[PDB]
Amino acid sequence: QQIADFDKEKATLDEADIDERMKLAQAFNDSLNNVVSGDPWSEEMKKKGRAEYARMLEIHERMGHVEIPVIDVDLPVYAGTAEEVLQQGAGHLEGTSLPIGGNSTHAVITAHTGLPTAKMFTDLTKLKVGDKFYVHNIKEVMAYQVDQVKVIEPTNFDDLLIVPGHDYVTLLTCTPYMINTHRLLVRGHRIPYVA
Repeated sequence: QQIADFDKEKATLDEADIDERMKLAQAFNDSLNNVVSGDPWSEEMKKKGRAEYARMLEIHERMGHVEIPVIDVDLPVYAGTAEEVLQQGAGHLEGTSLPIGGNSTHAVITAHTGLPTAKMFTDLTKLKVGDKFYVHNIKEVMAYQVDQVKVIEPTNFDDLLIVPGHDYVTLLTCTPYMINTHRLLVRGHRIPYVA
C-alpha cells in the first residue's frame, strides 16, 4: 500500500512536473548546509515537528523507498527522523543530501532495529560488503553497493557527511541488537543501473 501507492503515483507524474521537482531537489543538494541535525533516537530529535524541506520529492508525504532485496526490506522514506516517522518507515536524516545521487553526495536513511511490531532495519546486521540496495525516488531507481559497515557512538557524525568525489548512501540504525548503545552504519557507493 505505502510503497505500492508511491510507485503507482510516480508512474502518473507528468515528466515536466518531475523536471521541476528535480530542479528544486538538485538546488537543495548543491547548496546543502551539511550539518547533521542530531541523533534520531535522542529526545530532542524524537519530538521534532513535521519536516518540510523535501516537499519537492514527496508524493503523499513519501520521498521514495529503500529496497534491500537480500533481507526482504522495502521501506517508504519520509522527511526527517521524528518519532512518528520512524514508527511508519524510514526517515531521511536532515542535514544530509536528498536521495537523488550525484558526485559529492551522501544521503543518510534511518530506521529502527528491534521494534516488536515491524522489522524495519533489524536485519541490517545481516548485510555484507558487496550486497546491493536500491533507492527509489520520483525520477528513477538508484543502485548502491555496500562497501563499509561500521559501529559508532551516537553523536559521532563524521562518517555521515559528504565525501567529495563519492556518491554514498548510508543506512543507519541502532546496535548492538537489543542493546542500542551505539549505531550501525551500512554505507553503499553508487553503481550503474539500467532497469
